[PDB]
Amino acid sequence: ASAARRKEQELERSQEQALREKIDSVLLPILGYGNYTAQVDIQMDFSAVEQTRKRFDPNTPATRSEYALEDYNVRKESTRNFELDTTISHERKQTGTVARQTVSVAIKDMSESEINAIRQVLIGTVGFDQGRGDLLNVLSVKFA
Amino acid sequence: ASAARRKEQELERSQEQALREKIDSVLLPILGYGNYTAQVDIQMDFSAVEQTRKRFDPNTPATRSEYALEDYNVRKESTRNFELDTTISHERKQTGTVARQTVSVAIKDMSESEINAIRQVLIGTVGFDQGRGDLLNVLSVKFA
Amino acid sequence: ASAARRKEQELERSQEQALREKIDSVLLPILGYGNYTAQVDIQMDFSAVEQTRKRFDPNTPATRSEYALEDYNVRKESTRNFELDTTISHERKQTGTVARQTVSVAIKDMSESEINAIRQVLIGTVGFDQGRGDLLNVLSVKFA
Amino acid sequence: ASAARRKEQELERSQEQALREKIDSVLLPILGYGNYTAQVDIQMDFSAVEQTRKRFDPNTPATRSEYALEDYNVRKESTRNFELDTTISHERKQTGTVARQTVSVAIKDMSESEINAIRQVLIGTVGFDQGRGDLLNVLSVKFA
Amino acid sequence: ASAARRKEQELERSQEQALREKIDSVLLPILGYGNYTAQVDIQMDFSAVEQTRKRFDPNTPATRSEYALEDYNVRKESTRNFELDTTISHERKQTGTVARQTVSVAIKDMSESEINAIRQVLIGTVGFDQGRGDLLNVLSVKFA
Amino acid sequence: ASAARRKEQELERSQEQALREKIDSVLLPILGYGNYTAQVDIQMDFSAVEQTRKRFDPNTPATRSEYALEDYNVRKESTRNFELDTTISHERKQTGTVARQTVSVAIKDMSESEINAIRQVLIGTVGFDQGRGDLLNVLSVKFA
Repeated sequence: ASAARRKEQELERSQEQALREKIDSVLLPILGYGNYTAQVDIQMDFSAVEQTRKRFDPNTPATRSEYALEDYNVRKESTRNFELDTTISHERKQTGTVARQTVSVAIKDMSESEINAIRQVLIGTVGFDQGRGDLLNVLSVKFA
Repeated sequence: ASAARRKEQELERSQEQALREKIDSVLLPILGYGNYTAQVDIQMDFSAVEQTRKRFDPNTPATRSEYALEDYNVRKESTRNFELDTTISHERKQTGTVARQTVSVAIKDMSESEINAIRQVLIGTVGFDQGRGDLLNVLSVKFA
Repeated sequence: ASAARRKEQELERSQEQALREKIDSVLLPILGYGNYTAQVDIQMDFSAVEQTRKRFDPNTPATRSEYALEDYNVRKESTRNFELDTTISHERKQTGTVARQTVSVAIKDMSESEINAIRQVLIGTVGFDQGRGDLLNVLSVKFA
Repeated sequence: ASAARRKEQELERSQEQALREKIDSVLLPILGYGNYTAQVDIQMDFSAVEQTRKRFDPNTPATRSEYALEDYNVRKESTRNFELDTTISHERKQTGTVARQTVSVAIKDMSESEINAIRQVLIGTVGFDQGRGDLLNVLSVKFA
Repeated sequence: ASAARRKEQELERSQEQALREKIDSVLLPILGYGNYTAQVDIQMDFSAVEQTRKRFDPNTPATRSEYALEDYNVRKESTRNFELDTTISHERKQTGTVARQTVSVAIKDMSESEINAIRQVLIGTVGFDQGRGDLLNVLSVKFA
Repeated sequence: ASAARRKEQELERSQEQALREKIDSVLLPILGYGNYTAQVDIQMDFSAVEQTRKRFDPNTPATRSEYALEDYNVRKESTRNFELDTTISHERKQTGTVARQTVSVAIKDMSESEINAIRQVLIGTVGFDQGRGDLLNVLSVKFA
């Protein structure tokens, strides 16, 4: 029960560790050893979702049987059968999708252009996405 | 029964410990050894939620059988059958989701800008989220 | 029967002990050894709640079969069948949720600002929440 | 039968003992050894309560089948079926809840402010609650 | 359960490693050792989708049986049967499709034409596709 | 499950390797050793598609039985049966079809005619096809 849950926790940590390497592999040759520091956080969910969809197309009907009666003298009778396009889809979702991610970078003292360029580099280095509400902050402060 | 519950408690502590490392890895090189102190708290729940949804689309009907009678002289009769889009979803929730989290940081004596910058760094260092009603306080006081 | 109940009691004590460490880890470097004292209390419940909800959506009906008769000369007849969205939820609550918590801190002799700042630090150190009717008091008295 | 009941008695005593330590851990460094005395009492109950609730929502009805007849010439007929939201809850109460608690403190000879402050400290030290009709008295008398 | 999931994670890393070789095999002979740095990220999904389609062609009907009655004096009666073209398709999707990919390249200090040419080379070196919302950034910054 | 999927990945790499030989076998004797560099990418899918078609020919009917009645005095009655051409097709698709492919070639420094001729040679050397949205870029840049 709770034995497996702890394992899940460890997995999250692993993800963070991976990120903590990648940012280390890019900022080190450009900024320098001891002139920067950063940390990351990854939050995920472990739900279990299944979906079954069964759709129809009402705009394309096909007739199979038809009966009509038009007895004037005004008796009018009609009986028709139809066949429709059916689509069935069954989907199972993954377990462990990343929900949110936060990255913070502090640089020892910079102009606006340099910070913007470093942020642009980190955009591809990390993979920031605005759809998931991700967070990425880069700034320069005085060390001590 | 109660033997497993205690384990859950330990898990919470582990989470706090993790945070107590991350804040230590960022504030130490910028502020300095012995010039800061902080503690965290994490509160979670261990419920068990299952959901089953079965939705329909009323705006897209598809006809299958149709019978009509229009006997004037004004007898009018109609009988129709319909087919609708059906969606079935089954979801199971996780056990151990984080509900609230509190972070407090005290700095030995600072200007407003420095405190704001440190708070901004901690925002990404911890992962503060306003949706869950999280709490983060950073301030400077005189030590003794 | 009563053998397990005693165990529950011990668990509560453990919680208090944890708090008695955290307040010790924050107030000690700022106030000093022998200049403060504090105690905490945690009260919980051990009920067992299960819930089953079965909800409907009346504003979105979907028709399945329809029969109508409009014989003028004013005979009017109608018979319709409907399909509705059904949601089923099954929830099981935890055992051992914290209900109330009280914290009291006495400081050896202070200005209002210092007490307010210490209270603000303790807010994040402990995790005071007004929703549960929690209690936190910090004051300064003359020792002997 | 009566063998277990005695055990329950012992449990109550344990509770009192715990309180007799906590008040000892707070009043001793501020008041001094031999300048105070206190005793506590805890009264509980050992009932066994089970509850089963089955609630409905009358303000949100959902129609399933409907038949109508409107034969003028004024024959009016209607027959409708409804579906309602159902909630089922099953609860089991704890055994050993604290009902009332009394605390009495006597201090060797004090001003009103000092007594008020000591009472405020004891409020958080013990956890006095007015909902349960708890009792807490602190006063100063001449010893002999 | 969770044992296989971790394997999936490793697979993603492998993909990135492959890319980290290819960019190394192209930029090295043109730019030079120690004058560039780059990192990549690949995000995928592990769903399980099955589809079943059953289509009809209403514009091409074929008659099988036909009955007609044209009794003048105006009794008109008709009854026809039809045969239609039926197409049945069953599809199963893959597991592990690439969703998004980010590439970032920094070059030590360049004119616009050189950067454009390097980007064009990397377009074929990596396989950037705008349909999936892929990201590729190449820029020049001052190293330190 | 995931053990076979990895194998699929390896297969893709093999394809690329093959291409990396063919371009090496053509450009080397014409351009020269160390005056060019190139890389390729191949993306495929591993779906599983089955199709069943059942077609009719409505323009060529064949009569089998016929009954007619032409009682004047104007009773007219007809009843005919038909036989139609039926075609049944069952198809199973391959697994591992190439979807897209990208080729990039950089030549050390050229006139437009030479680049056009090299592109024309590579067209047959690789097999560029515009139907699949393939990509082939050849350009000349200054090396370093």
